[PDB]
Amino acid sequence: RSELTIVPDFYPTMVRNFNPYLATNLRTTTDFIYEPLVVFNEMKGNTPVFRLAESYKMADDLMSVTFDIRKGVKWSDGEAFTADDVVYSFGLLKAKPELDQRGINKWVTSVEKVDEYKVRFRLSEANSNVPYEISLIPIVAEHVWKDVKDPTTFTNENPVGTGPFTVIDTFTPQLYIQCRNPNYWDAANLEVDCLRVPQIANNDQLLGKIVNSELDWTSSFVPDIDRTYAAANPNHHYWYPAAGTQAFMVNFKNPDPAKKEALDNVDFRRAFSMALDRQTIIDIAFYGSGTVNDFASGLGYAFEAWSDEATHKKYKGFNTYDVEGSKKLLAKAGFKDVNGDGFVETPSGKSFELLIQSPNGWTDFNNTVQLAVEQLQEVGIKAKARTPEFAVYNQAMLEGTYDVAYTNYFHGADPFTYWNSGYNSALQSGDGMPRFAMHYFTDKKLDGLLDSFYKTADKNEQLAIAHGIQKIIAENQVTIPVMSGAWMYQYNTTRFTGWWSEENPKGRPSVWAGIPERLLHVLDLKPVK
Ligand SMILES: [Mg+2]
Repeated sequence: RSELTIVPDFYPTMVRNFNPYLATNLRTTTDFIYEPLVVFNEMKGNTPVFRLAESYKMADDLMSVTFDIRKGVKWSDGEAFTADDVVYSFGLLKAKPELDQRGINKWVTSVEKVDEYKVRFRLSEANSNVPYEISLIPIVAEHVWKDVKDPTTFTNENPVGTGPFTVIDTFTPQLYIQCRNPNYWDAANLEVDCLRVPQIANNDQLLGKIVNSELDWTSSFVPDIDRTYAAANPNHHYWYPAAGTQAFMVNFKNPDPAKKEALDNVDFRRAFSMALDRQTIIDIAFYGSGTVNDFASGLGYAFEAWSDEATHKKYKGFNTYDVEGSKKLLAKAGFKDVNGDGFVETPSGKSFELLIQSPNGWTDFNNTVQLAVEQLQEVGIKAKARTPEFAVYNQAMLEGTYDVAYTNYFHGADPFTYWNSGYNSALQSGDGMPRFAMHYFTDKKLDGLLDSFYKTADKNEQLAIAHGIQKIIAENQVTIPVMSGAWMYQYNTTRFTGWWSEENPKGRPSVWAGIPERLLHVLDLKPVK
């Protein structure tokens, strides 16, 4: 039989827990045991890939959504998968909200069995993103769990599942083996017979195994990866596609008129952006785990499927390392070294220095700021690194006293989480607001576009909305995007082929729990033997 050796997580020892609703479970439970209704391929525009459902449709008013269940799907014990399972599972999370790890109860007010193979979700808000959120919620077997005395402690050690790997073939403290569902609805597509899951205590133990070609699918940091791993074996590969954006935010409402003269000037923001060497920041501060973000809108290569490439290309030159271009733009904009001290003054002739902050102890951010300070000095922009404690860094943004700040941003499946949290002016005021929108650039058309993004279920309309957002942010160079993080991923072609890669970039490739596309990925693999 073909065994695929995977490492979704580290453990000090294997504890047999396949309850998909508990934080303490094994990280091969979701997707591989409990298959979703739909897997959203987030890298491909968040396009739905229909699995246990064959379709869904939102109501015209976006207040409900129906899913058509695929007929002929079996649980691993042979019983039919039906709407009863979906209704049961959402009812369990409503009754036991400690099992609702994602807070789906906020969005779904009720779930209706329309017929044996159709379920209707009634929603608390007109919101076309709720199908995506629904897709993340594990669906368990009503005919089993109805008999479970306490689902919040149930370890589910003999799981009955819909997904590809439900058979607990081997379970020991050091290793478990999870073998193919003998009733799998998509069995013809599944060529891997079992997941082999070794107990690995830490990243150093993983390193020794991966360089010896003992693993197939991993998602860990590998030091010196090209020399020690990738170049060492023609079967050793990796692919680190772009994840979440990180950027310098500038304070458009800086109280200091000299600093405001610089920061509230689009040519200055573009020159600041051209001074940065993003790839060197990624290589030094982030150990190589990232991708340059050269989108003026911050969209990033994670969401290239959403990009208007005309807009990206028009402003990409302002977000590329270009020392001579940076100096030329500063001069054209009137930022000239008038006193000869090596640094540019504002067009009105005022000296200024930008205080660039990141949180104390966040070493990767701290090193990014220091690198940026040196890069900015090369074009004549006077900057100093500051490392206040997080509460002070955050307060300076909430109160609008900071100059420039380096920050990351929330992760989302589409560009809305980044663009809304990072730019909606409604998030610049109020009790409890986080830092992410506190550049104090305001555009009410931008706000309206964001507020409309999930008020349509038409993807062509959403793409048009995204393109309008992208244009507004890019043409104003609102922030200075630096980099995108990495979906960490290494793969071995010794025993299997079909892997996703830069040459075959079919989706997010990581093996982590929480990556629904790992189900699609394992269905593309083929044993060499
Ligand atoms: Mg000067």
